[PDB]
Amino acid sequence: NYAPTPVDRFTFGLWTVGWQGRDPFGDATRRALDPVESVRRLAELGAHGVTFHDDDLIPFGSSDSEREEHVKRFRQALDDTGMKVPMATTNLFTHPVFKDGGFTANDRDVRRYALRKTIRNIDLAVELGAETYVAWGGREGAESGGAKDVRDALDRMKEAFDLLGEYVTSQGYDIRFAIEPKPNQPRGDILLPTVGHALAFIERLERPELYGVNPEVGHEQMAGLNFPHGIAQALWAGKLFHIDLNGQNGIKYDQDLRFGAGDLRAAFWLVDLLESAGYSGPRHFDFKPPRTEDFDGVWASAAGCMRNYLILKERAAAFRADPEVQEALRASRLDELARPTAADGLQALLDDRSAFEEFDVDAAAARGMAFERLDQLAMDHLLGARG
Amino acid sequence: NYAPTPVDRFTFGLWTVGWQGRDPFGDATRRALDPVESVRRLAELGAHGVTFHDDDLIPFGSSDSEREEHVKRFRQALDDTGMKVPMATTNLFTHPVFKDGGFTANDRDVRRYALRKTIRNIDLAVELGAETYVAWGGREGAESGGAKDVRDALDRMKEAFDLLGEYVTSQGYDIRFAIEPKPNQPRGDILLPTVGHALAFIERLERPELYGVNPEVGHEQMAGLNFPHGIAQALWAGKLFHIDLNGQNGIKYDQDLRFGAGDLRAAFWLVDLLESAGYSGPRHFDFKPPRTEDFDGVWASAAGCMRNYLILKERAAAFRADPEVQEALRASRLDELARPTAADGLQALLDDRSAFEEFDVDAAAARGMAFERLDQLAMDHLLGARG
Amino acid sequence: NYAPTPVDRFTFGLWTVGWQGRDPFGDATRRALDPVESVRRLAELGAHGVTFHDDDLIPFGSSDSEREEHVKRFRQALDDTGMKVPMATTNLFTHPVFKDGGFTANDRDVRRYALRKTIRNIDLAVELGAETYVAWGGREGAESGGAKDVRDALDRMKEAFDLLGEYVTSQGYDIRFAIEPKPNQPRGDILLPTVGHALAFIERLERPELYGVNPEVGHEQMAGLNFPHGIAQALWAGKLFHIDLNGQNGIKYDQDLRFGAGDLRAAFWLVDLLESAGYSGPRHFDFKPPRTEDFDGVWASAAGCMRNYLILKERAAAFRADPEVQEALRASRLDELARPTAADGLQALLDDRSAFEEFDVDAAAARGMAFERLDQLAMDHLLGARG
Amino acid sequence: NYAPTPVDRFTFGLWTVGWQGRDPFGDATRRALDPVESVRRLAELGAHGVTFHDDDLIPFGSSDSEREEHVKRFRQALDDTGMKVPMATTNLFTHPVFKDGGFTANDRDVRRYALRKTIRNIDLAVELGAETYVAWGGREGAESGGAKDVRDALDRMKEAFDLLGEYVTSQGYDIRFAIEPKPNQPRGDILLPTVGHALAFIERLERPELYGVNPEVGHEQMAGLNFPHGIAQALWAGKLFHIDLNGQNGIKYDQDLRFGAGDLRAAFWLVDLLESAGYSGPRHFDFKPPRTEDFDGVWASAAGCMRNYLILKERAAAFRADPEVQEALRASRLDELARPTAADGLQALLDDRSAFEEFDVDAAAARGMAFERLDQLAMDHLLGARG
Ligand SMILES: [Mg+2]
Ligand SMILES: [Mg+2]
Ligand SMILES: [Mg+2]
Ligand SMILES: [Mg+2]
Ligand SMILES: [Mn+2]
Ligand SMILES: [Mn+2]
Ligand SMILES: [Mn+2]
Ligand SMILES: [Mn+2]
Ligand SMILES: [Mn+2]
Ligand SMILES: [Mn+2]
Ligand SMILES: [Mn+2]
Ligand SMILES: [Mn+2]
Ligand code: NA
Ligand code: NA
Ligand code: NA
Ligand code: NA
Ligand code: NA
Ligand code: NA
Ligand code: NA
Ligand code: NA
Repeated sequence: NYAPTPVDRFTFGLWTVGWQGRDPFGDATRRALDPVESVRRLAELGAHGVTFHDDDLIPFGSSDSEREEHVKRFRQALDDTGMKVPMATTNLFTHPVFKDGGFTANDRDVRRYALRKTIRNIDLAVELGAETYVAWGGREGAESGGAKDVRDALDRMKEAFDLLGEYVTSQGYDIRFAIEPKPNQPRGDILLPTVGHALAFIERLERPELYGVNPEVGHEQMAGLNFPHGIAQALWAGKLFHIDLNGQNGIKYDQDLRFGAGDLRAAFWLVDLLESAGYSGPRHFDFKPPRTEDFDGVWASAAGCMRNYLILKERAAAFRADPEVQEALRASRLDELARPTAADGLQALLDDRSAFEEFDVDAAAARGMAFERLDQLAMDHLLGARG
Repeated sequence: NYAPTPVDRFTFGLWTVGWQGRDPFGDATRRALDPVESVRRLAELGAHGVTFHDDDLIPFGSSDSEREEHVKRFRQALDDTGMKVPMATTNLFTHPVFKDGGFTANDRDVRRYALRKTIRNIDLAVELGAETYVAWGGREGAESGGAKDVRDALDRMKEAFDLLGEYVTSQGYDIRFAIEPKPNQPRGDILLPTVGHALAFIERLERPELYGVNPEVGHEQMAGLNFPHGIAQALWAGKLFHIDLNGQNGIKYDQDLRFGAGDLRAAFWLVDLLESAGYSGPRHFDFKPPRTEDFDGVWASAAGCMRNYLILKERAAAFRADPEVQEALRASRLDELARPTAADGLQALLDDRSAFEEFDVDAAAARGMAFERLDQLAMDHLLGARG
Repeated sequence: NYAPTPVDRFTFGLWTVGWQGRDPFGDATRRALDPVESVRRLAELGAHGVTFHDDDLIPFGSSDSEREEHVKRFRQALDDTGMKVPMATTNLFTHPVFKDGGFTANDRDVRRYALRKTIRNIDLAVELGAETYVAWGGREGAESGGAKDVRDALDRMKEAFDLLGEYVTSQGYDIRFAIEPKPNQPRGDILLPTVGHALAFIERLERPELYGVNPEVGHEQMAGLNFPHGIAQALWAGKLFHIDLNGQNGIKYDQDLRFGAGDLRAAFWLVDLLESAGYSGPRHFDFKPPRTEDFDGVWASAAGCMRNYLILKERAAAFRADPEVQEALRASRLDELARPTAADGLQALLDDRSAFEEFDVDAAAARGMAFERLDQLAMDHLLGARG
Repeated sequence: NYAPTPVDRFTFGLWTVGWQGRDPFGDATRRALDPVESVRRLAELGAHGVTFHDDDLIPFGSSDSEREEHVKRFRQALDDTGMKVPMATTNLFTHPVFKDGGFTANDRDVRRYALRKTIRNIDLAVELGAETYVAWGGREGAESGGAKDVRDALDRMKEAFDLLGEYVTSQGYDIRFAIEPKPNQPRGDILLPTVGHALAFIERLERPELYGVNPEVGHEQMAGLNFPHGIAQALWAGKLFHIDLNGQNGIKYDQDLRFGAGDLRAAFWLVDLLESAGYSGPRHFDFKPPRTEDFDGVWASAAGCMRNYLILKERAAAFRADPEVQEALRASRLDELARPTAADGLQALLDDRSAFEEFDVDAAAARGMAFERLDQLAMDHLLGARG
């Protein structure tokens, strides 16, 4: 049951199942995986594709002949399996040179190098067929107030993304960018900490149509926010270019639990929203099998990401299709929420005594919203307990 | 020492010093204050002005003769004291009719009434001289996932603010709007939960130049965010039309402590940023004297809001003026952060071997940022401990 | 399906379904309920019993004849329905006299009054058959550091609970006390903020056997803690005398959502633990139907508390009974965790080369824990998706 | 000014200034330090002593001759500088064998090895003069509910600490243990997550007098708790055997900022409490110079830990010594809080009409607490702004 197919567009970062288990307090618990073995194992589970940072595919500092051989082996694995590469990204956070940032490092020489490292990998991404190029600026930010002038850093962050936009336009590439917010970790505070801040920043870029967001479930939950609500705002803005799926238990260090773990009802409402809205992009998992696990547990945890998406898809579809839920949605006036407040226009609203002098505020206030019965129908559908 | 003057543009909501102390668990501990007495007492402390919700000034449901008399008494108090009214707002949260929202209530009749209540008070705000009209949509949101379709709610929230924009344009008013984000409370999740989400939403309004943000210190801290960073993004966007100053101890219910309480170093870095950026708007306090206090404690807590701003202003100015701090800012390359990454342009950056093949990443990585000595100079200046 | 019976020992506070909907920002949305109507409606849903604060049953300041009549009507309702009253408590938080606390108010006269108000209601609790007397010290704490010397407050808090212990011993009552922790709200920080702090405090009382804890799901989650883990420590200590069940979405104001809402997998693991441990006390709901609801939504939300407990009970029992889960528990060495580390004793452990010189740390480190497959079996059982 | 002396008992872990900067996302930014160089540099700053995990001093897997030489060099450095070693601890978290715990690993063989590794280092600690042996069980806990039966884990955790108690009694050692709580990280939830849970657990050990707590500022703040309040409960219980000082910005990953950073007013109230209570133990820093820093920034950050303690000590002493603050403490009835509620005894309290029938609750409720003026005197003293 719930068996994924490439049809389902489930994708995984090489760094997810390949995470060796090093954490702030502990050494690696698993050996490194060859990307070829991750591609073949993920295909065997029913994944559609993988994604990569440059330095997951090509060891940092590789010669041009080494780079060619790493890419060649990876492409043979993709060809052998039918796996795709819909997204790629740059590692601008692991090497010590990026300790104060890539695009917003205080040192100008580092900002220029970060751009050249990104541009080299955009070319590779396009060669592998990627539609989206993610940027998670995990080193952009500060531990102390004097270290980082945030208006100057936003100027540098806009300059960088504008230059990347100029680059892909000049090359005629169709790729687009997706900025991934995170509120903190590894910096004490990270710039563009939420979906909202990233959406607002994009509006000030010179070619705003080339940029969207890549929200991650656990990152918005590290600020205690409602992830389905933030995805709804991204969809409303036409900017949900990609998404990272995982689980998180509230306001903690980024746990990257498998999808469906962490906040299970937020996972249900997220899948309901993605499917209702017809989101067509990859269902990408940015997760880490816990370092307690051996490789059988790695593949079990990856299989669980896809299984939980598919169970939640079934239950959310059954909820929306149930004539009792449709009745309850009408009882709670979800249909009215979708109607214009005043398609009659401002002067008609001003002249309408039923909106002011003749509005019976106490009779309106007496109407219950019936939200609790609606939510218990939703709980019963999620748990398969209708009856 | 630190004695406020109206010059300092310190303002207070009528609902702040007038808060009677009712909380989720407890009855009022203070009697209601007449707005005239709050205006006279605040002037005696050195405040510049007050602000109001409609229903703080005019009891809900007042007749037109009652409304005139309440306004007349209030204007006499303003005239008697020289106090100004730079900002006003609508109460779209206390009356039970607004339990599922004003502008985004599921019931259309409530959304139309919320607009008419707002428009009536915009006219009053303009008559009293206000430059800014705030909107804190504290009832816009949900406790459960099925209750509120957030894309439909954002459509209604845009329709409402567009109609308000049309209204003030049609009347030739110069007032502008400031949206106040909050992440939760009293709804389980509130729409536009952070400065970023509000800035992004404003970009999609039909007349975006008429709207900015009114960020509140404690609200961004209820999501664990860095308030000075969010104010920097609002300033970068040209949208800091007003601000609410108070204190908060992290991720809790909205405490509205006096300014300087809560996160004291974030208060220091906020004042440093406002003064360095030349913010010219009111320094408005949205705070609550704790319900443990009698009226002498109310006025002590209000005086403390202004005193702590002025102490922090002195210390931040001394920090920025100290030639040792200016040296440390250069040692940490804050001057380079303010320089363009690539004013030579994209082709020059691509052709520059010093940005890639000849960049010595290990020598760059070895350079310390000297951020800790800079931050200890900042701590010494805040505490008046230089030496 | 899932239909509660009094057999299930589900109980509700009068203040839960009776909450009129006043919140920090809004007036009441429902009229007050007569306790007699709440008793009859809850019985109709299949509840076992109710609980009360003194001032939920007897309006504050009632004459002795008024008190008798309120109690008489309530007892007739209990007799008419078979409902029980297993728990009662004191309101030491709503009246303004308790603004700095009851037992730990700085004013000694208030501390003495708080004790006399408690003792009067202990007598009533015993007359109504209650086995447990809860104390939630929601006003014990502070908004500022100088206001409350916490060592002196703990001395006063111990003196108070010791005097209550002396009182019930002297009267030959069998009732016991259950202290309810909460980390904050309505005070900026509350004393005894978690289950751990309350358990530790109890150990220093003069008659420690008379006191346990009354943990509440949402309160421990307001500190981001694992509620099932805290209940496990309370059970380990023999101190889980009562429990408050509800839902909460992380680090926020106390939301008191219906049980099963909020963190659904924590609700599953809580029910698994209570049932496995054979907890025999009431399954008490301390929740609030959201103020969006009319009275039909109040009773729907109360019915949902019991329904979600029963669904989770079924799924947790099926998980524990499944021979595949029992196999996975052995694969993850849960059986070894329950065995003594060194029943052979310290000298045997010191002399055992297999514990040190001959322990193969790399072979041990290579063993995976298989926790992810175990957790996905748990997810499949919760969602009714086995297959 | 504020120059530390060994008199001040400031101590540092070898792992603090020696932290090489590896974090969940980034490689080391500094080379490893020889413990001899850390001892000499810390002495040059005015530190009193250092502390160590076994594997900070002796590389894991060292031969007995290697172990002797590492210890010999370290002792020469201590002798050359007058530095002391008041505390030591075991690393039961870095090596992969401890991925599910040391004392509460599900695998029994790992639990026995963890005890033997601890006992070997207790002997070394005693040889170096340590008075306290800390245990931070950072791997004790779980990411999923089925993985760890917490009652069984607490049985194993008690068995382990009982065996350690038996060991030091049998050897006639005077050392005592201090358990360090942390709520999460690196496990999804850690057992004994707060000071309260650790204090409660200690009460159930067979020799409770041998164990106290080692609270860390940032760990309690990762649960949003008030660290000075938790230290007050530990002092009240007679269990503050050691303390870890650092800074933290709220509910995040463990940041280990230098002391005084993070929540500055909580640092003030902590120092006020330690000094007022006469705490006589080490003022130990468990902190990390940010990985942005080179070694000059490491020593600047360590110097700042001690400087901020000494500035806060001066300001807290001035606050307590100020006759205006003493007056305000009396105005807020802190003197009454320290008096018994009912030294006249229970029967006298029951018979006292001034505690019930004749208590004027409205006159009591009208009395303000004057806490805001007291707190602004505290703010003025912290900032050196009196006047
Ligand atoms: Mg629609
Ligand atoms: Mg500049
Ligand atoms: Mg057992
Ligand atoms: Mg004393
Ligand atoms: Mn993540
Ligand atoms: Mn991601
Ligand atoms: Mn607020
Ligand atoms: Mn505000
Ligand atoms: Mn509660
Ligand atoms: Mn409760
Ligand atoms: Mn730490
Ligand atoms: Mn520590
Ligand atoms: Na700039
Ligand atoms: Na979209
Ligand atoms: Na719509
Ligand atoms: Na601006
Ligand atoms: Na005392
Ligand atoms: Na128990
Ligand atoms: Na056991
Ligand atoms: Na102590």
